[PDB]
Amino acid sequence: PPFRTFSASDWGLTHLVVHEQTGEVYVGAVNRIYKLSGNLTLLRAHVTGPVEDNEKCYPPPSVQSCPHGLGSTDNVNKLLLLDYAANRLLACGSASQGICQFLRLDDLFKLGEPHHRKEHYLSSVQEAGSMAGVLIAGPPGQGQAKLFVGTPIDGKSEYFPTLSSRRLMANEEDADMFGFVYQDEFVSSQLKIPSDTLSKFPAFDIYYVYSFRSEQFVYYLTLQLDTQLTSPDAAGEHFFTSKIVRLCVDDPKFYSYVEFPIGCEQAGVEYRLVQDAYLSRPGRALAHQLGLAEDEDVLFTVFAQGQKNRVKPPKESALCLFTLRAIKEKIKERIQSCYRGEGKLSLPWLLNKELGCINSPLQIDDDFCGQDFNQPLGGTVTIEGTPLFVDKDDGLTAVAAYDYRGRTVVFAGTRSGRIRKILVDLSNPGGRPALAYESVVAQEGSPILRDLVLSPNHQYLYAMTEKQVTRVPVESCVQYTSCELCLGSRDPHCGWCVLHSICSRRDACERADEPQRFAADLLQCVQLTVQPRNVSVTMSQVPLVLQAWNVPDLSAGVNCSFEDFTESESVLEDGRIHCRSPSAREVAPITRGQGDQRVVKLYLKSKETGKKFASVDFVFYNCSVHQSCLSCVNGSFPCHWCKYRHVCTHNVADCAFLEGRVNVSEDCPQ
Ligand SMILES: *[C@@H]1O[C@H](CO)[C@@H](O)[C@H](O)[C@H]1NC(C)=O
Ligand SMILES: *[C@@H]1O[C@H](CO)[C@@H](O)[C@H](O)[C@H]1NC(C)=O
Repeated sequence: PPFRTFSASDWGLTHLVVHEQTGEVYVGAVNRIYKLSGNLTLLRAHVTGPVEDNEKCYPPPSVQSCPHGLGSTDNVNKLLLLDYAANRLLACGSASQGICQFLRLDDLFKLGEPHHRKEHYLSSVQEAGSMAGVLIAGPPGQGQAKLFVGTPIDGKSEYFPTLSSRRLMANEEDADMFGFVYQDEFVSSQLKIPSDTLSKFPAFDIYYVYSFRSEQFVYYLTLQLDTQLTSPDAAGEHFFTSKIVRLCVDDPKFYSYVEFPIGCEQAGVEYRLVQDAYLSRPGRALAHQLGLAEDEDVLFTVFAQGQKNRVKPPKESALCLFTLRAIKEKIKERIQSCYRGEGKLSLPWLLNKELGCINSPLQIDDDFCGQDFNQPLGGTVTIEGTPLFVDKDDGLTAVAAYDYRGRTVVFAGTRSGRIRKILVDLSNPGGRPALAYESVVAQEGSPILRDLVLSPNHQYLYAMTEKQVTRVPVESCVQYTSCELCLGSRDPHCGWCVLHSICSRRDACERADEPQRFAADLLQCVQLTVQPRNVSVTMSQVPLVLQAWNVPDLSAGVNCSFEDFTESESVLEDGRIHCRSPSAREVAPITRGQGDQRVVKLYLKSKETGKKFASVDFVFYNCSVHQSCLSCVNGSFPCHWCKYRHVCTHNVADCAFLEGRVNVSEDCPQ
């Protein structure tokens, strides 16, 4: 069937998110904020630009006068999140130093847009995709909600923090919105880049890709400019280095900060340029394969080769895997290694002067949220990842995943606009851990954007490009017509509903829990055999006996349908299906014309469904047309040559005399 489509205006899209319950689709974009419905039908929208502003205006002209001017410029939506507790939506733009609006859920009514404080502004960058974060509501009923936000600052370190823990009041008009959850004379739930570090390398910055809540913490995948591999001259050879970061939800002074490099390799190829990430529960399959508990989560990642460029990395990309276990371990290992006095905190950009690790007798837990020394703590060894798939022709751009009845499925967007469906398994008799079993095309010629989430019923995945969104069905099982290639494609959702003769999902096959109703393994397609397989046109209604294999309890009833000429009703005994061959009256127009023999499909039509599902080849033949003694005998099937009548027939009473019976080729006359 065709692809559900939603085009865009004259500009471009940036962010999407789905209400976990209503399945509605909120879409962030330049100047606009579209809200769609379950089938990508355009609903409500909300306009936010262009506005009169200059990037050089701190504060924006809408609060205090500015020299250097202004001019109408586009307001790119950089971040977009849902506040389920307060039933609203936060869409942060790039205009007027990046204020944020609060659109009420059910009509996008501008509930507020606080735009007059210093900490009401977030960043003056014009690029999108560099901001990310999550919300954390406190105890319900008690109107506070925390919100952890990271963004680049383009060297404007006095104005905007690069990472904070601001507050969310229930009343949007309030001026305490977006205020830091802990404020004192020196440390705040903040993290400004030192004016020193920008003095070494001018436009150093932290770009923030993904962010997810896990246990009682929040993690970020950042990408910073390398303080080592880059000379102070900021020409165009500047290299970058990807690093994870982690905080506590309950850490007001921001002592728990921690930062480890990430990457992976396969066949000696380096991958250290992060692109996208998705936090998923791995499903019972990959869980027991990896040793993880049923509540422990996993993070899929996408790294580009090398450390250069970044604004347009090279195509070669890899889909690597990091376990939440191995990360809580490398953390409790670097902060256990510190609270022992070994090494030193190693954040060359945040600390400048190499403070050393301090000894301490405190014994670290899994839930240790830092103390006033040995923080913020750096990363010494680059965390290495497990490669699942590499592609060199058509680059990878986005990722997502989920589980199906144990199995672990990975969806990956491409720069060409396709979305490959990946199955990950380590015990595959190939060694290799991932197979690209499909390549749906959502829109040729447009890179997929990194936002790529499923509907609540996990049935569809909304795939957004710059130009349009495309509701692609996960279970695209219908395209396959026969058991032989429905299960041979290796789609984990697809099995063959044997009695309905269709390739579909498991719960869509009626009564599929009873034995022999759904088809799992390739060596289990329906098989039918006939005794006898061949009969001469001279015979009529001879009783056949058929043995069907891998079929359910057919006591519901089954018919013998000879293509579309007869519909004999059958009887069932033990494991065999008895029914009658056609009468030669039915057979007559069938062989009228063909010549030597004709094969016909013996189907099994079930009474429960009414549709034919099992096939087997059945053959008729007519010994008459054969002209010589060798034409008769050497034919495969049992034909008798009547040497005295000079004809070829079946039933030997047809010969001139018995002694005219010629069965074998050697009894031919010369
Ligand atoms: C989408 O669903 C709504 C639900 O009422 C329906 O009115 C609308 O016609 C549908 N549009 C498309 C294109 O499927
Ligand atoms: C015809 O059918 C009989 C019984 O099913 C089988 O033994 C024989 O080998 C078959 N021969 C041909 C030529 O199909």
